[PDB]
Amino acid sequence: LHKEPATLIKAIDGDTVKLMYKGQPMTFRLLLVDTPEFNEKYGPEASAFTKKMVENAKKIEVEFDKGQRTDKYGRGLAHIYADGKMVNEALVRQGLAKVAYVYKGNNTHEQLLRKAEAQAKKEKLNIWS
Ligand SMILES: Cc1cn([C@H]2C[C@H](OP(=O)(O)O)[C@@H](COP(=O)(O)O)O2)c(=O)[nH]c1=O
Ligand SMILES: [Ca+2]
Repeated sequence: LHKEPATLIKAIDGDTVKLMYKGQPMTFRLLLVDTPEFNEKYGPEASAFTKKMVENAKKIEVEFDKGQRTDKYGRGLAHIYADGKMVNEALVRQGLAKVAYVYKGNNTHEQLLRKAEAQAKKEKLNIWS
């Protein structure tokens, strides 16, 4: 896999963000995770967490996996990095997302994220509390 540039347009929620990619506005849905909706328990904390991570970043990068790059809603499917740190993994590590939506072919970082989830669960963080 490889990282490509993007710039923030707007934070949306825990697991979606609007980025300019190849000079076009796109909504990205983070691979391999599920954050609670804003109206759900931990939804606001997830949203805030992703917001801070992407807004404070000097450098946003997107990393597509080997499979489909857009979902059925037209959302980009990617790993998103903020100054080198993967948002997807950071959410899981903090107990603010569950590993989820692991589809064959877009699962390169699955075991990395599962490892993070195990550690969040051990620590009884957030969702796992
Ligand atoms: C993360 C992800 C979601 N989706 C689709 C599956 C779900 O369809 P349904 O809308 O039919 O439930 C939806 C979940 O996204 P949200 O968690 O953002 O709602 O997004 C994919 O198709 N591929 C993916 O990799
Ligand atoms: Ca969600």
